[PDB]
Amino acid sequence: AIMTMLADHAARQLLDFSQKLDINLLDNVVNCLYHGEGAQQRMAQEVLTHLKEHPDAWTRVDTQNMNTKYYGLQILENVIKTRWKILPRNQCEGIKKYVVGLIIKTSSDPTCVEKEKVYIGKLNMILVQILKQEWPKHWPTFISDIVGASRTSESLCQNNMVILKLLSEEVITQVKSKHLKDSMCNEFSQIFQLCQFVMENSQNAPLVHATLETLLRFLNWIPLGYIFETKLISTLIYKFLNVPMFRNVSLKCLTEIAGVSVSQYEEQFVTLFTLTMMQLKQMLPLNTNIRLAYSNGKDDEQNFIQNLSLFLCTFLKEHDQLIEKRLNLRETLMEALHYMLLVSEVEETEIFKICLEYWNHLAAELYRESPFSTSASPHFDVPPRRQLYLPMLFKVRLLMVSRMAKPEEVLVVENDQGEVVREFMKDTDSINLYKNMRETLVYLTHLDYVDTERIMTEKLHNQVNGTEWSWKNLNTLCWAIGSISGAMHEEDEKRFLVTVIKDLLGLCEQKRGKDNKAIIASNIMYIVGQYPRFLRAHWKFLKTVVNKLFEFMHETHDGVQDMACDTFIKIAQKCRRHFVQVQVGEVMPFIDEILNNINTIICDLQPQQVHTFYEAVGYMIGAQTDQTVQEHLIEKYMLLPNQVWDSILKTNVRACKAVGHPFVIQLGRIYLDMLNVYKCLSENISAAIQANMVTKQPLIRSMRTVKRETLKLISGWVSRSNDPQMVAENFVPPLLDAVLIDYQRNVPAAEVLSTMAIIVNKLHITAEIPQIFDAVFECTLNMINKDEYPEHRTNFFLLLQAVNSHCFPPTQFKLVLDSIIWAFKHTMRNVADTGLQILFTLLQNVAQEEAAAQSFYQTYFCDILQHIFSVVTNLVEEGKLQEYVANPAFKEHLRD
Repeated sequence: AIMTMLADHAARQLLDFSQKLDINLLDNVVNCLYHGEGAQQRMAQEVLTHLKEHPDAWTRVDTQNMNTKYYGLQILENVIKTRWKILPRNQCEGIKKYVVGLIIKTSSDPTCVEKEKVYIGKLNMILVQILKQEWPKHWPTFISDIVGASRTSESLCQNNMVILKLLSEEVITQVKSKHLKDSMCNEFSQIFQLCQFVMENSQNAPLVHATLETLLRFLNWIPLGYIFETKLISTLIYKFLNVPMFRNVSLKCLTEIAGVSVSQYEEQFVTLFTLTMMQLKQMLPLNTNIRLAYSNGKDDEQNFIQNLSLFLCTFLKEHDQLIEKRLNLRETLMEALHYMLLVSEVEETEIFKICLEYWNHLAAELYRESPFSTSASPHFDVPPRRQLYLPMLFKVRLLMVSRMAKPEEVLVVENDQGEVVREFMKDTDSINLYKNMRETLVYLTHLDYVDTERIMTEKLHNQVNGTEWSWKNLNTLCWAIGSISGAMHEEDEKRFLVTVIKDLLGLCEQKRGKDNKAIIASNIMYIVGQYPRFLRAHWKFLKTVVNKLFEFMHETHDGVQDMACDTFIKIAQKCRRHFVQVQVGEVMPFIDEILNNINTIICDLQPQQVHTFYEAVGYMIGAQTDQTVQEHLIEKYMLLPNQVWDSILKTNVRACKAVGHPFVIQLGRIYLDMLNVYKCLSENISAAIQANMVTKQPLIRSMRTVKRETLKLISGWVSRSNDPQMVAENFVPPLLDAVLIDYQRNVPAAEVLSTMAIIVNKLHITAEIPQIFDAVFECTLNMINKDEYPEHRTNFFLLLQAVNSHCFPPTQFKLVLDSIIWAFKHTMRNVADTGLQILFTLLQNVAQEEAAAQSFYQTYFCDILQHIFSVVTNLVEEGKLQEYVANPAFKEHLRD
């Protein structure tokens, strides 16, 4: 292992001696690749060599040559970003000239193509990294320079097309970009002219591909005169559309042309459409099934189709009106529409959203034209716009129904082998797919609910029959109905919906096994959830449904019950008014029936699934008034868990936030005991520390948790209450002795402050200020104004904020203001902006009164200005400073 030392000592000396040798450099970079230890040691050596300085790199390139090319290019590229601002502009521009020269040299060589242009690519990247920082205020002529230098050779020009592409990659706002266009237009016209030359004169395919690429990218910015006033359109139509080599890069261009807003040019757009169709019908046959061809379609073959959709969407969205207008064009537009409908059948994530993007718009427009549905047979005046697309609308309804995605609501998914199970690989992409299809289908359903009804009914009969019955085949349909929620009118919606429900129940009756039952239950649940307006119309129907839910929460197959609880909440939320009352069909209230059958239902559910259930029931019972009756019902509701408390609290506060304000009937009977025992626990803790780090003990935390959960409960009820009159006079007074004195009696080591901050918004807090801002103020700043305690900082400032804003001894006030100013000096946002608001309302309070209008000016006003002065970066002028300070428009003046 002696040679290792020699090799190690060899490399270190050559770097600091300013004399570089090529062969020795070559040996090492190969050694690292072909050795184990060599890799690590030589890499460390490489960062060590890179740290020094560049000077050797360029002359290393000047004089193996490809690996060290990657190396030296790493050197240069890295040193550039670092010292581009440090170095003088002329020297770095010298390095730039060196880069340009190297580029021209190596691109002008034929062997570069045999070198496969990796070195060319990296070199280009260097040029990019330089150009990125240089361009704005160093090279105003760069454009014209490359344009000029591309007029001699092929390799040069095409490599400069690559450069222009990369420049388009390294070049926010509408207006500023429009100023960009107007400022750069003069320099753009040349860039268009070059490509204009190459497209008409060249023979080289690899050059032309890059040319149409870069012209595609730059098209958006190049002036309109060079586009529609020339033969560029016709040129792209006849010459570069037919040829396969360009078939998928040409289309894009045309798409980009369609996206231009018609101003002075109208006809040329019609010509564009007519000719694009004329050539597309030849390129692709009308009879051809797009889906199958796309399936067997190669990597290149797909881009043509995706671009077909992209083009058709992009053009129609802008000028479909212009095409409609003429009578001749009407047929061609029908044909093109047929094409798009065909392309809309490709089973792929991207293309679907691409053509859907059209479908949406289409439905939208002719819906905003005529909101009313066409016919109901159970006389002209047909909407003009509708008339045109008329025999092509029903196809979209037939299509949209059968193809929509899984809702965010349901949790049922089939695996490729055919297994049913819930899964949540959930990205908002598919969800937005869902919602967009939903909106579209509603737009289309508003055009004729009759056709929609028939379309769904037919497939439903085919499903009851069993013909072509697969879980997916029903899933799609049910999801489709669940998106029609509120499309048809009441009297029709009933008549249509009842059939769907009955046949659905029958379909659940026929199907056997858990594999079917899970799917059917899922579909039926979602399809029920979306129709509260129907269920509130018919009582016994709703009864049947909710009973089917309760019966479905007895299911063993995972995912189903968890969904059924969600559906239950979704029904409770909107049908809260139909549950309590005694209905015409049933003598006993449904809630009353539930409260005694709950024990058998909730045994199969998960605990988390039970909490939601309790919240739902609470939302049901919280709807009734009827004076004492609902209170009695609440008593019955909570009588089971609450009874064992007198002779856990988490579920209690769950029910508290769930039911709402009318929690007083249960809150009151257990209220005083809480204070009575809390008064003892507080003394337990305080005496525990007084005779001893006890806060670290488990028992003390366990005793303080009670103290917290007691306060948070009052926080909840008061936050959700609507009777300040009762709160302020009844529940508020029993806090002075039990809570306020507790903070004083308890040790600093052992949520009390942040809780009382809320009631200020609700209630009457002024008369308690001397009691509140006493024990928990001056003796607490010793814990929070010393620098510490991330919890307390999100509490006190809020209380001070509310108290200072809602209703406006000195020793207790100074320390307040000093705290306000202390707020925006932090690094935490929630402890900073608070003081901004508090101070903003502070100066806006004492300035509106009569008595203390000058006591805040002379004593504090000029003494506060000095503090805010350091955090920045009308009272003196109005006679309610210019020397003391020096010794929207106002914001821009200070920031500048």
